[PDB]
Amino acid sequence: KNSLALSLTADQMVSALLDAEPPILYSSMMGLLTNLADRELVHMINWAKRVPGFVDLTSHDQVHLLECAWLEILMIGLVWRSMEHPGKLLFAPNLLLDRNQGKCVEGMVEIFDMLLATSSRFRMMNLQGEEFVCLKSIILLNSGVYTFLSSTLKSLEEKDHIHRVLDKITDTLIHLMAKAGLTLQQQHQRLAQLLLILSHIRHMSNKGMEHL
Amino acid sequence: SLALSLTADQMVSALLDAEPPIYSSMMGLLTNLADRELVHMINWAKRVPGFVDLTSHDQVHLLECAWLEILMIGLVWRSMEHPGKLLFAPNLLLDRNQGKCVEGMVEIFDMLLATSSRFRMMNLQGEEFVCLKSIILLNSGVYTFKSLEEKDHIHRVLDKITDTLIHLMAKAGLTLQQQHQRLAQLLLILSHIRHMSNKGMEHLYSMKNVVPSYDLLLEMLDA
Ligand SMILES: COc1ccc(N(CC(F)(F)F)S(=O)(=O)[C@@H]2C[C@@H]3O[C@H]2C(c2ccc(OCc4ccccc4)cc2)=C3c2ccc(O)cc2)cc1
Ligand SMILES: COc1ccc(N(CC(F)(F)F)S(=O)(=O)[C@@H]2C[C@@H]3O[C@H]2C(c2ccc(OCc4ccccc4)cc2)=C3c2ccc(O)cc2)cc1
Repeated sequence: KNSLALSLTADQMVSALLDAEPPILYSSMMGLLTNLADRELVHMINWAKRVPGFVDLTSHDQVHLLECAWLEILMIGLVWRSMEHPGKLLFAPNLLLDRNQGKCVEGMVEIFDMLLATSSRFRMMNLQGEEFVCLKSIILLNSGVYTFLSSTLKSLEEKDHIHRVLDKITDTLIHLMAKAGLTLQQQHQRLAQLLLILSHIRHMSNKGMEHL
Repeated sequence: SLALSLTADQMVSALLDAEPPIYSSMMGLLTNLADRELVHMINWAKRVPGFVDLTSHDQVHLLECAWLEILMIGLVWRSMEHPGKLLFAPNLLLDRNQGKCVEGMVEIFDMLLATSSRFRMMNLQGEEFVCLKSIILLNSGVYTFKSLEEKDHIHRVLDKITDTLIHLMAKAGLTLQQQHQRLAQLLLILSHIRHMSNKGMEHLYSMKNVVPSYDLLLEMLDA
């Protein structure tokens, strides 16, 4: 590579991610969600092109990452919006839903409870917006990386590049924590807690697809 | 909890001590093996610091959520020194093409193999492996369960495993930047393990074939 992305400071990485953030959009229940998600996806495509390192990949690889990540990204967005609304999911400012409404749809209450659990966890952790954008990028680059067909040298160099950008996001995350005054022990602990939640996000996403 | 008061070196030794033993129609063979492994897993889980401190409901929930990921990461670890092959048992080493005998298995096999090479490329150590495996047990179920105090305890043990992981890396001579990076790479692979597990279940359902139930998990816990 000649990647401008690998040369960014932590502060530059955050600013670029903050700049790239989509707006909050306004809203059958499946109909409402589908309408919303559809409109969100257009923003997501455009947002992904602005995640440092993403455009350095081939189109096949960009699309693979997006195909693998799109629901988790929708989901983490939802969770972040819902944080200051305990017991409720803020799909849109004009569409705030409690658990019991998840019931109207087959299999959805389970996914809703999971979404709510993730929201409280973030809430208990006092997740910051700067952390959130970092996590969302991680999901984009990480979710798909392990399932490109891994022969062609090209395909091999794409994975290394992704692993490097991710190490940059890790560093970025650590820097925010350091700047926020957290000790080293606290820094490594919070980093672990954050990344471990991504595994629950993956699960929610898979369960969702299975229900579908 | 005596469990939360362990040093990093004590945590590793205790995890190393607790490690289950490694021997094997193909679905029959694998099911037979996995079933026998599960009994050992229950035993091993009781020895993961913090696990017994939980109620039976919570222990069973964690196991129900984790059992396949744990079987899978064990398989991956065994297979590391056998590139292109999965070592289900010392008498049952399988290549990609044999995954094909079962509908939908070759996909999961390719994923399993990918994970194995990644570990191989990262030079994953046994001390790291046991830490990751414990993380999977405590983490996979925690988000989907008194019940409030159970989660804090689990979060505390997990912070201990994080610390333990960092300590091994420090002792191995890695810089701070390198430490935080390797920790992240390891934990990010857990997300792929979760996915493999879910995909597996999905394919299993798509192909009856009985799976371990909550009930079955609770029977064994009680024995
Ligand atoms: C399409 O894939 C789907 C895969 C899973 C599902 N689920 C519902 C269930 F199936 F599990 F019940 S779920 O996992 O619970 C998922 C959680 C939540 O409910 C789902 C739903 C949703 C619905 C339709 C959709 O259509 C997207 C789309 C775009 C373009 C064309 C057509 C459709 C995308 C998401 C939510 C959501 C919407 C916007 C957000 O910002 C965040 C969350 C639905 C379709
Ligand atoms: C049972 O759930 C299943 C969920 C997934 C599947 N797959 C096959 C496919 F369907 F995807 F093709 S897979 O993802 O490729 C999975 C990878 C690997 O091949 C499968 C198999 C296995 C088979 C039967 C079983 O029964 C467990 C059991 C125990 C006691 C009572 C009832 C059941 C558990 C695991 C492997 C394995 C076995 C022992 C290890 O130490 C490590 C890995 C099969 C059943």
